[PDB]
Amino acid sequence: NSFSGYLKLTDNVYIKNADIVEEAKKVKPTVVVNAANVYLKHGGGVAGALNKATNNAMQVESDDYIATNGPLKVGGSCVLSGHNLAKHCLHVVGPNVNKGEDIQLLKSAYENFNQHEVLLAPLLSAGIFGADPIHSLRVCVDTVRTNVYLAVFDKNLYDKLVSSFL
Ligand SMILES: NC(=O)Nc1nc2ccc(C3=C(C(=O)O)CCC3)cc2s1
Repeated sequence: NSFSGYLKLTDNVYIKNADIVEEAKKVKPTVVVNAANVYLKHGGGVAGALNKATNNAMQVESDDYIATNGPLKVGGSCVLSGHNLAKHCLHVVGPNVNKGEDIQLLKSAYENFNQHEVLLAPLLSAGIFGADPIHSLRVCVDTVRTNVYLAVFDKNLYDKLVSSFL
């Protein structure tokens, strides 16, 4: 949890322009959040990147979790190993608003973060899930009460989020 180079947005939300895979390798946090889907199939975006950085160990573990427990619900989560990236991976499902899933569930998704004192995380429902990323940061600020270190890869998006928030 020895994070460095973050900008403090609120009492408990920090942001950095960084690849979440590189941040996890440098800090080895207690918890890294994955932007997952209900079957834990890590095909692209942040999920694909975290799974590739584990050389597919995360996907084999996720498949066994699904065969034993069934899929997650939208807004839900599960805790699995963080492999070489973290002690634990918190897999969280934000709504895919491009598929008609309710934006109301983005608040439920971020509520999962409150079970952990410190997290390294991406914005939820951004990218292929279709939510506006600045809206997703606002829900994060309004819902998360524990200490969250947000990593945003794209510099253009990062600059827009810092300008809209500060
Ligand atoms: N080594 C890697 O491949 N790392 C990463 N691959 C992605 C892919 C998508 C993203 C996304 C966003 C971003 O933070 O720029 C907002 C939407 C999806 C972030 C990473 S970090």
